[PDB]
Amino acid sequence: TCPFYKKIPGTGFTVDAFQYGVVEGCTAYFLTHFHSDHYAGLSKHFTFPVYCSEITGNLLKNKLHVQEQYIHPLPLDTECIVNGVKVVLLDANHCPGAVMILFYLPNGTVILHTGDFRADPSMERSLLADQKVHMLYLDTTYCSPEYTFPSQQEVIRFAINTAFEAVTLNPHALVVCGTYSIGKEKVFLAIADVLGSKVGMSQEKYKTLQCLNIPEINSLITTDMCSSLVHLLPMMQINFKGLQSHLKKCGGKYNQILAFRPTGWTHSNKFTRIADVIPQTKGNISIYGIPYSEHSSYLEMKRFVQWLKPQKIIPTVNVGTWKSRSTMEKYFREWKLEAGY
Ligand code: NI
Repeated sequence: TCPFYKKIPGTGFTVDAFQYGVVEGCTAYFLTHFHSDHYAGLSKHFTFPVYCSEITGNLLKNKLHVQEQYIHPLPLDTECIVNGVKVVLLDANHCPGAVMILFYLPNGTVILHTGDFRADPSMERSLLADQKVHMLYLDTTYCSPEYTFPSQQEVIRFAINTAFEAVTLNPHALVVCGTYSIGKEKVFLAIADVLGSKVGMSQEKYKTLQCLNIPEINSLITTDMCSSLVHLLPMMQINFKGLQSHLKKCGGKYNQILAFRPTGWTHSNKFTRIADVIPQTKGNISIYGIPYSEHSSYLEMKRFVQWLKPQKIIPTVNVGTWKSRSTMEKYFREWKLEAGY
């Protein structure tokens, strides 16, 4: 059965609710982004209308084989009418094609559902600026002050400088980057760009990236591994055993691996500046964990919410435990008293 925090009251609508079978009363299923925890349940046999971005719709059609007649892509930043209700999709600063949804209810209530997001001050000048929001369905992934991490730009700077140094020192070093879902493409694209290489990957991953509307993508990626010195592999294989094995397969073209694991937050964030990050090393293989987040930090989330001044907040992440729920509710109250709404 569908939880309450996936239902939009006063509508026939649900958000990211594909794993409950037919939800009673649902006339239209929204999908915020193409991440498995959110799309779980969709397939070629799904027969209800799915509303989403152009990019999520490309992935539904090509990767999950959803039939085209049930895919309803909407433009961003544009007022659209769905089953008689005005809606707007806004960029979520998450993975490619990820959206926030604004719903203008028939009775005058305005609801913002953030999907998964990384809050940014640029959102303060989108269509949110123009009107009041009553209820906020909020991505609370990192809702606790211990969750600090650098900007995406600082992290990419570190990665580019690190890769360029290593390969200029040793022209026979291979760079590997871990992946398991869409998102975080900047990591591997910025590194291949500084090295003058395309990025090499499996056919299944190339197919996924070809759905993303990234400009000049045919220029940046390839399935010919032999021609590339930046390789993508599954995240599970970014360990000393799995990297050793991959190096065997390259046939003596290379004698060293420098690998990157873009994680979210890790506890080494509470002690270490990005500048000071060091790898784990075994022989001719080094592994960097880099804190490239596509969710809000605590301070970014706080700022967004204190700017929006919602009347009610409904968390969508960390809702399973009472300790989590109580922690989150205390921070919402702090924020409201400090800003005075
Ligand atoms: Ni996500």
